[PDB]
Amino acid sequence: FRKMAFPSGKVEGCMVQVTCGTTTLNGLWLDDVVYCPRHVICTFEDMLNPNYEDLLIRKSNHNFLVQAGNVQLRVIGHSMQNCVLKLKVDTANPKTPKYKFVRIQPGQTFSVLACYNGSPSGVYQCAMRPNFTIKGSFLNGSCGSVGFNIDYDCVSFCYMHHMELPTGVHAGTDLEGNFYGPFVDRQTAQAAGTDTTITVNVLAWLYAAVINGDRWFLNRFTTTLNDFNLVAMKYNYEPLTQDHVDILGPLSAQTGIAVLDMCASLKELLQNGMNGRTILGSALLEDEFTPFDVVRQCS
Amino acid sequence: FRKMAFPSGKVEGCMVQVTCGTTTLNGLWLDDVVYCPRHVICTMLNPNYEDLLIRKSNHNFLVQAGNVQLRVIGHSMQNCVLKLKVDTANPKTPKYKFVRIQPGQTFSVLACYNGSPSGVYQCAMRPNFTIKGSFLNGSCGSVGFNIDYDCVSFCYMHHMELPTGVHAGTDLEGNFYGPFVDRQTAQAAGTDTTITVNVLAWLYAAVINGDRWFLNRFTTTLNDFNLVAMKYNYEPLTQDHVDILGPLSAQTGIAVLDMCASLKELLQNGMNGRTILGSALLEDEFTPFDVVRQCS
Ligand SMILES: COc1cccc2[nH]c(C(=O)N[C@@H](CC(C)C)C(=O)N[C@@H](C[C@@H]3CCNC3=O)C(=O)COP(=O)(O)O)cc12
Ligand SMILES: COc1cccc2[nH]c(C(=O)N[C@@H](CC(C)C)C(=O)N[C@@H](C[C@@H]3CCNC3=O)C(=O)COP(=O)(O)O)cc12
Repeated sequence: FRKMAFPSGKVEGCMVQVTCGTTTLNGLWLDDVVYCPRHVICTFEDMLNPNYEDLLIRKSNHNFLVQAGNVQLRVIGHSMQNCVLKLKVDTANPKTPKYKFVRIQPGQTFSVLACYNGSPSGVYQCAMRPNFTIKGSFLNGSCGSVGFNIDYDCVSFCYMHHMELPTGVHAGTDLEGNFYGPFVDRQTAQAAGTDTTITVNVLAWLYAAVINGDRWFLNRFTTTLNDFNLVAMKYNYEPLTQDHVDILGPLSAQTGIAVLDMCASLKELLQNGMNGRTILGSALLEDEFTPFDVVRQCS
Repeated sequence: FRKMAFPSGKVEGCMVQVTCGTTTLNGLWLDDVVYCPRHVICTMLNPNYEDLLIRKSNHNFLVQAGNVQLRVIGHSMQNCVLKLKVDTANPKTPKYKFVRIQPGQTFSVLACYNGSPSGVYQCAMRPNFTIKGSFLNGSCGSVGFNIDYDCVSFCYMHHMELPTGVHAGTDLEGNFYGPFVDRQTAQAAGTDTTITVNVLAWLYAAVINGDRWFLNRFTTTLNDFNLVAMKYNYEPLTQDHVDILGPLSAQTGIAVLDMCASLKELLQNGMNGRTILGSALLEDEFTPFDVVRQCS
């Protein structure tokens, strides 16, 4: 059981380079529109307080250079949707997959395709933290990289990358250009709210560990939903809902460990620590696997 | 630092399925050859692969890209891989090479089932020539690779899950990594060791990021370090390992043998609760290339 990303080939065919003035970043080319962060239209004098509609009215179509590989695509239009710039081009992307734009919930996971100068560099799995950051791996020039999920040939795009907080975590928007979290596309040091641990995911991951032959953390005891939630809130864990209990159903069905039985195991791990033992190789409780992630991989 | 795979699209375009009788596995379609594990021809406790392949003709092999059949016009065996010549050159063939990697080297795995990609993740080849994968029935023939300047270097084809749950396989010339054989038998790997060259890379990563309390005023010979490292279940360093630490050594200004003396102190003295890049455990699945990848 490993942190597994989706195959990224359908996304790689959509990545292009967008340049305006001195600024270069990555864009997503679907059919005849290129999506990229709007701060590509920006110079130094506005980065503390850019009036984006005012900056965009002053740009022409020819101010935008879009490159797909060596080929240049001609911009025939432009518009802005929140923090995302939409550049209409005169060529459809023939590699456009079946796709949707989705806004994910905190605790859900997605694959990031890290790109630089329109060229894909790496792929890895991330979770939308409860404080709406993601713990990613992004360097200078990674803006416009996208995160996505795949099911039955449909790519659901959920994240476009915009910024790295002083603490090294990352922030961005959905593909309608709305930030996850309280962040803003201005050149300032921004702080996130206090993060918490994704409780339903830690439980899913404990179930994955039992599916893969590890049981040392289980115990004889059980707890009520509310008593577990009291202890979990004490340790800055998100609350566990009956919907989460339902969603864990299949995994408890497979292993024959009732959800509130596994909650008792987690409560002991939280109150006692792991004592140097490891679960699935980790010395830390892992919260970036969803129930679906576990099921889809283990079977 | 993340475990980060290479983008998989150039390899996705080369995955097909190969069926013999009712056994289906993954194959790799490059130009007009499809490579796959030879045990696709098996019905297994100790196959006579030479004798089994004599009873097989071109028309016993069903090669499909999706649901499109590619006609087999030739077949041969090279070690534990089957090579099927097909009548169509793969138009998505990337620039490619077959390479045999060394313990410690990392690569991306594209886990496939029935010729269809399922996921991608990074693996490290352990000193006992196993990898810590995520593979189910139907995954044999999935490949591992590195991508460098759009050239895909294929280094791994998947064959086997050991009783302990780790995995074993061949290079693309069909030679197993490790002492394993492609039989339906419980095989045990040798006792594993810590990948020293990669721990050193990780210490360099820490230094690059300002975390350098562990550096000291001593140095060591390679031989002295290796004899001590073996006593702590660490792999000995080779000349090639010292060479691939060069770029990180130059960037930090810390000599490789100086960094070996620093690690030697960590092994004999432990961590003392202090952390290195956030943890009390030393990480051994990032190569020097992985480190400069994620730092620059
Ligand atoms: C005083 O200000 C600060 C103080 C303290 C921390 C700070 N952090 C940021 C920030 O992150 N700012 C965004 C731009 C604003 C307009 C949203 C940015 O820099 N995004 C990067 C990706 C980033 C770059 C490194 N790792 C990434 O993930 C692009 O890729 C586009 O930038 P470039 O095209 O390369 O100029 C500003 C800032
Ligand atoms: C009694 O013997 C044993 C005892 C204890 C442990 C054992 N382990 C194996 C083994 O590994 N056997 C190979 C076949 C031989 C000929 C090499 C195999 O099963 N490979 C899988 C991938 C595997 C499947 C699950 N996870 C994987 O990694 C394929 O994919 C091809 O087989 P399939 O037709 O697709 O099922 C035999 C064995």
